[PDB]
Amino acid sequence: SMSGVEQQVASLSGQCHHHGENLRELTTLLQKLQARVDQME
Amino acid sequence: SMSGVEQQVASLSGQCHHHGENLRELTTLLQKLQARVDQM
Amino acid sequence: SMSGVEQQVASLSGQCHHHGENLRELTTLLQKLQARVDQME
Repeated sequence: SMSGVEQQVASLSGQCHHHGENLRELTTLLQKLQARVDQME
Repeated sequence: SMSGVEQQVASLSGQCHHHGENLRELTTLLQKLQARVDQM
Repeated sequence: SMSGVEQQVASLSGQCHHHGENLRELTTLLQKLQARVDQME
């Protein structure tokens, strides 16, 4: 059972990392969209 | 407790999937707003 | 080991929650941008 938890924790860590990289990319795109909107005003 | 840790990991797996759902929703709303800015 | 696994689970739990707070942050900036763009049309 211990080894099964270790493997699922590793799976959760990879998904957690993937979500973190997606957050950073969405943050970049949002900041680019903010600048375009401000330039259009 | 092995069972206890197993239930915590199932909890985190659920929060993970929920976060993944929120990311997809935020991505779709960003694409719609970006298209609205392009149309202007 | 069971305590070592409880800690990694605790690591991940902290990150998940940080991720939630970043999602809420981005949702809010997106909602303010949506309003801003609505005022430009």
